[PDB]
Amino acid sequence: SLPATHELHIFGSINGIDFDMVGQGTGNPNDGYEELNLKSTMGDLQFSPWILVPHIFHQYLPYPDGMSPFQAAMVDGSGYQVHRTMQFEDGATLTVNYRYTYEGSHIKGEAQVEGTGFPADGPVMTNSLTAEAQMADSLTEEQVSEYKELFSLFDLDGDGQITTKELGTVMRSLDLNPSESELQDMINEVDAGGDGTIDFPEFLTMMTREMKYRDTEEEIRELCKVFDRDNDGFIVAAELRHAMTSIGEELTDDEVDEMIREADQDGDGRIDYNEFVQLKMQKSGMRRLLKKAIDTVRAINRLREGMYFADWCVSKKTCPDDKTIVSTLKWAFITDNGKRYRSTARTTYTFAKPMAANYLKNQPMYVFRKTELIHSKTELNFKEWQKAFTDGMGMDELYK
Ligand SMILES: [Ca+2]
Ligand SMILES: [Ca+2]
Ligand SMILES: [Ca+2]
Ligand SMILES: [Ca+2]
Repeated sequence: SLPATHELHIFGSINGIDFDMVGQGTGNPNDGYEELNLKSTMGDLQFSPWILVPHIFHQYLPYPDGMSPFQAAMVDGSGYQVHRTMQFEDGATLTVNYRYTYEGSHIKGEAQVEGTGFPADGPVMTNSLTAEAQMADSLTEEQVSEYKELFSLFDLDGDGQITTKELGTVMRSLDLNPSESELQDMINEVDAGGDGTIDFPEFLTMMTREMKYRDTEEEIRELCKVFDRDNDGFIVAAELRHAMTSIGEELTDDEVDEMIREADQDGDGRIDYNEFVQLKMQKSGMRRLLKKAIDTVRAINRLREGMYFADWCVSKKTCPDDKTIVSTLKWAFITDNGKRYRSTARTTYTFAKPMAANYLKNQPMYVFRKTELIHSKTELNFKEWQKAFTDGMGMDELYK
């Protein structure tokens, strides 16, 4: 029947550098959690150990309504083989092939890897991928102030706690329409304390966290569309005023002009997207005010992108015939320098035995996953979490 422990022999080459790793792990067939330890049998890793992620056992994955095809095919002994190709933003490719054997509740996996065309000075070969960038948790006194100011705007009474009702109030002034229950979900995500509210430290964590799919620049570039009410690509006095009024702030004509000249870095009279990104990225009364309006939008949004758990990677699985599942995902690692390094994957599962009827009817499935890696030169500790969801309207949209 179902698995409890596993091992992995993963080997092959990355840009013609051979590697070989073995180790033992465990996991839970009821919630899809796994953990694995691996060690090199063949020297120090000469490339980012992160390229082995996510490749380093869907037999641990349950479906909403019972076993997944992956478990069913373990339980009855009939098995599946796996082929995965992953294409990287910089032109590299990686192929992995997998074969499994079962002895009761223990899985032995064999994974053969081939990656090529990683640029010699890119993040893979120069060991620059990471869990969390350099910069992380480093704050100037100015950033600490801005964050305290931003907290104040949310903490309406001044009691040092956010709470659902205040987040509602602020979000309403911004012309948003969250339900009680959505407010509940937003707070819960960010409330490590468990007291059903958001204090400054939890808030500063939410503001500082590196999101898997956006770097800070990309996040700010996104917010531009919001300030630019008519989508001309410029942000004008009338638009600065609309923005300032929703954060309860006034502005004379002089105050507005100052705000423009402050962001205006080519003297034209207009604020474009590049200039708007620059003002936020920098390092006077009016500067500070604008940055706060920008960050208010960033905050709301970070609060929304936590609830529909979108720091997870989302896979789309379909069944083209009764012995095949095809899964696709978009993937991102964090670099040292604070960037995202991106790729797409396609994985094909070949089953020996025709999949049961329910699986061929309930397609696509969406599977959300989170991984973690800690590594040395010779040794990795890996963890994965997984949850499967059925199709619904606009699932196929969380996925994109
Ligand atoms: Ca309060
Ligand atoms: Ca709390
Ligand atoms: Ca405009
Ligand atoms: Ca300009």
